[PDB]
Amino acid sequence: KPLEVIKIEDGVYLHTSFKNIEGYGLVDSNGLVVLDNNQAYIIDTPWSEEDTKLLLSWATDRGYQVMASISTHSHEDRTAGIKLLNSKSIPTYTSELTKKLLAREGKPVPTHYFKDDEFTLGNGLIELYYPGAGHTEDNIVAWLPKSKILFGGCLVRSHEYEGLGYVGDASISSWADSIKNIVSKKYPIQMVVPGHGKVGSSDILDHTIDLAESASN
Amino acid sequence: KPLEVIKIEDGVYLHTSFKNIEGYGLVDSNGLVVLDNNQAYIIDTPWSEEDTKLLLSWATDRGYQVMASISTHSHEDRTAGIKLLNSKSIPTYTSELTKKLLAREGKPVPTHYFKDDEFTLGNGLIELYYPGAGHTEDNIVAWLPKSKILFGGCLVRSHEYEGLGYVGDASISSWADSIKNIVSKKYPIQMVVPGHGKVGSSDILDHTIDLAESASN
Ligand SMILES: [Ca+2]
Ligand SMILES: [Zn+2]
Ligand SMILES: [Zn+2]
Repeated sequence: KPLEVIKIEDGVYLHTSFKNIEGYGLVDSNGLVVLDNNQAYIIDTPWSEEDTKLLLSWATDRGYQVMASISTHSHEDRTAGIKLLNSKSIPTYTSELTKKLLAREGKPVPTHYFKDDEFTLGNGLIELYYPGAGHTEDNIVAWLPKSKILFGGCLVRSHEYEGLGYVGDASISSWADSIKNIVSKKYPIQMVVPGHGKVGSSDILDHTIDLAESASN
Repeated sequence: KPLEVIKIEDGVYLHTSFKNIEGYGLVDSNGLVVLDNNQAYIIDTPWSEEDTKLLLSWATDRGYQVMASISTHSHEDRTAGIKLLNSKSIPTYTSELTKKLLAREGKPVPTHYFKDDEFTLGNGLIELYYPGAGHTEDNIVAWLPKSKILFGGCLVRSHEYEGLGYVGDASISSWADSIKNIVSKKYPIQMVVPGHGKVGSSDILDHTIDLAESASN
């Protein structure tokens, strides 16, 4: 089931990738395309090279110039399209840690990376922040000042999950602290976009804190 | 986690393998190892070829001889190990339809197949039967009389669930009538094994019928 792209705010589109996993069923994966006039920025690649191809087609069929992607942590559902973007000379970004994690796992690396706990993509359009470990040791979040959207990636859990998801790379006892660090930014959050599941409100943060503290206990 | 095998009756061992990551996390999937003396029959392979190897190694380290496997539908959670067993000259069985389906999606095929709605494996150790399309167009069930244990695969759910999993390759249209047949066999059921989740009892079945209206309505 191929890639779906839908407008969720002015200049912000939710892109959703799917798999049919035999034995489980339908799973989805979210990222964003953020536009700045005709420039397009990808927050997380679709889950596969093929769906990453469809996302670029989506952009070029609309005449958008894809300027860069940013991936929120090293897992395959965040980075599967980095290699294809690299072959198209489209700058790809992760944090330094995510990049070095990919490199260690023998995966394609972004051509660019950022060193501090905060960075910007699109010259202020996208604010990135590392709040601490949770879902992974390297997970970062993206704040969109204009649309008032926090892309939480997998550090956040949508309202239809009651588990933290895959925790083999997780720091469960760190996670709730890391969400509080996001809370401390006092972002005027209108919408939180999780890496999987439905978009919700700032409520998603509290729901994630509950999940983490309960798992940590 | 790697493979888990645990005795659930005399000469029967529930084997559980685990598929990872997703937005969901760990999911289990069950098959059985059935022993007649030192002769072992596998009902459903593990979910990867790596976990299949371990199930075999598990078998061989105990000086059991693996006689055959049977997969209960074409799905990878039922059939992923078929490639491996073939390479060990261990007979692999499915229904004739399941083999053609496997062939049809270009997947490894069993070396053996039965053609009618029923077939028995291992001098009465296992009876197989095709009750109709449900979970998939091709799913079958297996029954053990000595250990009084039913393996239902994904044609049945697990009380710990109220859903059904993927229903696109399915026929909820057919499902309900694909499962008013198993109780009529009048197996003395001590134990019922779904393809996913906790081992249950003969309370496990009826369940699946009302779940198959939920989507048929
Ligand atoms: Ca990237
Ligand atoms: Zn992840
Ligand atoms: Zn199935």
